[PDB]
Amino acid sequence: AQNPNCNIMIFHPTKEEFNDFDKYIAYMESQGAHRAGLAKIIPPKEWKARETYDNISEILIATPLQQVASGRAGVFTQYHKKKKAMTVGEYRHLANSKKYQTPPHQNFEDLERKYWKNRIYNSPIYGADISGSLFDENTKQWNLGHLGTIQDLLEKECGVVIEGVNTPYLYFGMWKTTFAWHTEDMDLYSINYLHLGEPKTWYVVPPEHGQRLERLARELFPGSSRGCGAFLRHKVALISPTVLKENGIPFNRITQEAGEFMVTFPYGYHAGFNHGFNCAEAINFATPRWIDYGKMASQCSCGEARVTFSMDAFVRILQPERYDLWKRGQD
Ligand SMILES: O=C(O)CNC(=O)C(=O)O
Ligand SMILES: [Mg+2]
Ligand code: NI
Ligand SMILES: [Zn+2]
Repeated sequence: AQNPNCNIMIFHPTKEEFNDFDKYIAYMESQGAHRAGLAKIIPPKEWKARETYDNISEILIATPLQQVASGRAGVFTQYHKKKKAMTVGEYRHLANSKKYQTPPHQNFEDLERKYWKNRIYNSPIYGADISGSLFDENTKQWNLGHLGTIQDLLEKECGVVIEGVNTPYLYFGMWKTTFAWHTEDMDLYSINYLHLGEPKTWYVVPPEHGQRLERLARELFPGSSRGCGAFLRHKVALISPTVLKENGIPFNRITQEAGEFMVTFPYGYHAGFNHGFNCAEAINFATPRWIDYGKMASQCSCGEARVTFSMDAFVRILQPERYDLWKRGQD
């Protein structure tokens, strides 16, 4: 078995190997990349996502989210307080202000230490989940606005045509903005490109060990666990690397820099934080190997997780027994 320790793998495709997206994902899996839950892909030196980022300031962040923490430094939840709309140029100025800017630091490890020590004492503002794309239409390779859709993959594998569309989302971050422990909707893959700015640090649990993370989470967030049998779908819980190590949970970490892609694999729990002002683009995708994960994905039916239009067909076709209860939670 390839990659039996479930290490995060880093790939350097040539421009020739960068032509066929599906083929390269399948290659990475042939080398065991999925066992980690996360891989990094450094694009060939000839590739670019677009010519410049000089003209993005007028994008609107209609609902910036202030991420308010509760708990202890290594075990906390966050809630999202909606703020008034602002442009990307306004948000960048705010990220660089004395109140919100990255502190002085020696290196990524020192900054990681400072994040886990001090995150809970601040409430950074995240421009998350904005429908749109920064890939130039003329970028032919790994253009996250031109990937094959999940509905087309399901139809190709299973023969059933379904409603729904599959589009990318932009994330404008600042120091200490945080993504909570989660897997993707329906345990899909995700791909994330860091277009510009400061880094993003990721933590990930191998898919074969995801249930160990879930059992710890139920212990650490006992009221939330009684409320819902899949409360990690709410995307609000944080657990530090130190707490994971104390509880013997297998995980890995890596820092993504501007110009690099990350892929998360089905049922790969992940969490992380931004180092300073940045912009990422991400989308979900599927492969033939996903179908079995989609059929077994947990679901929130308490009402909290509330998701997209396109998830309805996935539940309805892959999980018909769960459909009625899940839909009640959606409505
Ligand atoms: O970048 C973020 O805030 C969160 N991204 C992801 O969870 C992802 O790309 O799957
Ligand atoms: Mg603009
Ligand atoms: Ni994700
Ligand atoms: Zn729930």
